[PDB]
Amino acid sequence: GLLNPRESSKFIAENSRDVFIDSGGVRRVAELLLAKAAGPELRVEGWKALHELNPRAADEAAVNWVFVTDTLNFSFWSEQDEHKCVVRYRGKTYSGYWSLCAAVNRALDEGIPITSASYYATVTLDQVRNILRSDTDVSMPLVEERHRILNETGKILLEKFGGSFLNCVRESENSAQKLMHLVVESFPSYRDVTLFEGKRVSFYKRAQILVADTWSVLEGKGDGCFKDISSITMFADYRLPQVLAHLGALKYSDDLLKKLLKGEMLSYGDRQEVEIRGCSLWCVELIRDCLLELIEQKGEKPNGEINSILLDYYLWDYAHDHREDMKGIPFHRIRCIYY
Repeated sequence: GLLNPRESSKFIAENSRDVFIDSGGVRRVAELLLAKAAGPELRVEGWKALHELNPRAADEAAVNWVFVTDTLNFSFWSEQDEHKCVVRYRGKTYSGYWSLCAAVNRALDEGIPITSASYYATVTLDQVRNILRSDTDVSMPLVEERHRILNETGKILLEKFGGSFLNCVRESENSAQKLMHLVVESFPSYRDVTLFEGKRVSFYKRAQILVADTWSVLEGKGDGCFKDISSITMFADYRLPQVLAHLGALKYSDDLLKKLLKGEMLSYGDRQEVEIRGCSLWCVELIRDCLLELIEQKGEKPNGEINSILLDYYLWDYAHDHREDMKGIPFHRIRCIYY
């Protein structure tokens, strides 16, 4: 049945009708990343050093914070930029994914144990609305799905994993692939799989970002030392394709650009949606290959291994920091629990 995310993406990219990978753009992005390759933006330390809302500690508490944020890491876009969820934390203002992290830190600082499965297994919809409350008139999208997924995930964590995601990490035996599979097999909300040309393809956006963020919060050490961390792909969402299209690595058909410019909502597993996701994922694989070849050619000996995770982290931050520049090619619009 099931191709892994890397194999899925190659198959999708090779059979794509409406999304194209531009070799010139792949080269362009690789040359941009090469100039930043010595910076904190392309090292595991950047996950903490560049994002104040991320846990400082490499402890069980921090591992469970990553579990809860990645369990809810989906669908933060609003229809207009003037009209969106904002969460204030320690006198700073956050939107999109960061508004979720702000809301989690706000709850923990209030003494609400929102990162404990003993709490979120049975948290009510009322409680979740309060915890995720916006400081604007506009709510976070899909709060009912976030409530249901917290209950589902906390029940499984208590029953199968002693109420801590650190038990799942330890059972993975320093394998990123084993941790990815344990998560997808154990937690239904992580089953990010669909059809393409009658084959079962996988993306595992939330399961792979959970492994990457586990690696990051544990600083690639101890329980978070993953011998096969380079095997994790980019996290196929709506912001990464938008920044690859902006930088010229992805090209869209007229039918697809038409939908994007009008804000026509795509559905999970639509051919065009699967082509955007598969082409983005394969596109980062090619950028990473090109970057490593550029680094080999300059006779460089990087002080750390560059991988698809670190390219994703960089490009997602780039999307966040250059949102104004990217108006002309919108992100694709979808409401689903997978991303």
